[PDB]
Amino acid sequence: MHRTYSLRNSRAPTASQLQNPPPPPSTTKGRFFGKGGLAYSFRRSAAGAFGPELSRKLSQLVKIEKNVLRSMELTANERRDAAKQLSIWGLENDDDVSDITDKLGVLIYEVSELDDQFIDRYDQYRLTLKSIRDIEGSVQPSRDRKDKITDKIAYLKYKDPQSPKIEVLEQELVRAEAESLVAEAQLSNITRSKLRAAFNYQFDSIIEHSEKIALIAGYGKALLELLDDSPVTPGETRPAYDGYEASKQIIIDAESALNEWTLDSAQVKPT
Amino acid sequence: GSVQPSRDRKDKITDKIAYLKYKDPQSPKIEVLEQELVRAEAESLVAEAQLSNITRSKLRAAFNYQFD
Amino acid sequence: MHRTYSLRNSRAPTASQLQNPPPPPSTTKGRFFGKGGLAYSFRRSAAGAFGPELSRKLSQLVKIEKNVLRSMELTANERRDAAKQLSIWGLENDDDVSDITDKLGVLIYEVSELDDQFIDRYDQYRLTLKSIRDIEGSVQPSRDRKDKITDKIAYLKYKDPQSPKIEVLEQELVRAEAESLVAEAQLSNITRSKLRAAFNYQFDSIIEHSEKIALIAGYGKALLELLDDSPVTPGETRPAYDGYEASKQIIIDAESALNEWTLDSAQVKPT
Repeated sequence: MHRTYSLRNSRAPTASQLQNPPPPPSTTKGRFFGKGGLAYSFRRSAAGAFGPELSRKLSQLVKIEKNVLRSMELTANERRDAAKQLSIWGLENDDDVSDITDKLGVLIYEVSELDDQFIDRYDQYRLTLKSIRDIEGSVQPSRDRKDKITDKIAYLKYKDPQSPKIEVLEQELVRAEAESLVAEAQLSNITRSKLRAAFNYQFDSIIEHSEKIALIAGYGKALLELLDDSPVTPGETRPAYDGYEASKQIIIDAESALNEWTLDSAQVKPT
Repeated sequence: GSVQPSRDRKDKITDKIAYLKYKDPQSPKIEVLEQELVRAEAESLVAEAQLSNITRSKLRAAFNYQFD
Repeated sequence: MHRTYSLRNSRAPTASQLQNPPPPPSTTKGRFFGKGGLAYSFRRSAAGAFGPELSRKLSQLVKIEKNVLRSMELTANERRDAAKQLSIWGLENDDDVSDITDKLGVLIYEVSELDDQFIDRYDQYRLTLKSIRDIEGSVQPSRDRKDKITDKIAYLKYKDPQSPKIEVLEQELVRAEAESLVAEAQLSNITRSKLRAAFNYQFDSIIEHSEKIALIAGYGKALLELLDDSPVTPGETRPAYDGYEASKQIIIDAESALNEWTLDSAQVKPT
């Protein structure tokens, strides 16, 4: 988060924000529950009511992550349709305009397919989170039994300190305690391992997607440079278009670079 | 008789693990069930040890009292 | 109290009062019962009517202390809101003014959170007072029984000095007296211990809060020094503001000093 020490819900402008004023807030921000509907909210609340207490939060996280994946795939499909129909509109235009919008449509198609691949990786990470949820929520009943048996032992001791069940219940409490402390140890180990692996995978997918999208954007801007933005004076003829070969090579190079990209090929250097 | 259900749970869980492995060796429940089997086994072998100890002590004391 | 030997409800001016004339009395002193309402007064009176006689005063003290804590938390929340909305007003002003009022708002926010911490300590001290009230008010019925039994013994002796109940009642009076004198001894011991511990805790919290607030005030005055109070002549332009970094370091140092403060770090030296 970028907030400086102030009560303001506004952050100090960065270098990009200093370069130009930020655009006004989106006009599509309507008034609603802030999420669109209620069925997924009911699912989330059910995850927050019925599940075991100590696993309830992680089950809710898994459900919300599934919602995020659903929304991401839906918006990727919608972006694909938008690119297709944008190029459809650009078909009946100037030949230069038609070619430029067609190539932009292909680039957005690549962006959509890369989004789909990142979505598959994101679902793999979500499955890992589901696995850690499962193991930890199945290790919870050990401590549940420990708490129940210690409460029963306290109640029996208060009611009848000389009851014969005291010794056997004490052995059982010891046994659940040996079952439980070291189970906590194993749970911590597996939680650390699974969390580290899943988040490393997720961040590798994130950086790969970001770098591929950045390369696509750079190639698209270089190809936009090809577009002739010089206006033609009223009443004049249309100059001939000869950018088929240049955009031809540009899209060829974009595909070649996308094939060539590797995890080590990432040029992002954190400091 | 109260230490018996520990081995009962161990046998039930090992049967369930064998059945799950036969039905689906790649099922996600295999790992958690294996941890639970380990846990019941750590619960059970040393419980057998303690049971042997307490059985020896109680039997010796009771029979010494009876014979006296 | 600062009153000198005079009938005046006025005290000799101190060095601070000698430096400048005291401000006139507050204009918000309205006419009312002097406390605002009646429900808490009813609670206090109920504490002063229904409870055991010798514990009634301490129960009243606990109730009044709860009232004080309620008022303190309410005024801390109101001060927090005042700081927030003051900085809100200062948002639409000069950039120097905006920054200075924002940092002052953060400082008052720190004052409010320190007040909340002191309030928690004060409630711990109030709970200790409640504990001493409980033990002493539960030891009162021993002396109550002693007084009742001695009155009964006197009445029986007057009515029938040869009654057979005289001897058994005398043994019971002896027994309550052995129950009561040494109970007074134990009550004195526990009262001394609890009072000393609770008041030491309260005064430690008081001095910690005072020192932290004093450091905040000193840093705030040093930061007010940063403000450019030089007026600009009519019709002129606004000089550029460059105090972001200086206030940046000032608030950083204030936070560092607040972290560094310890009980032994207090620089107040009573003589």
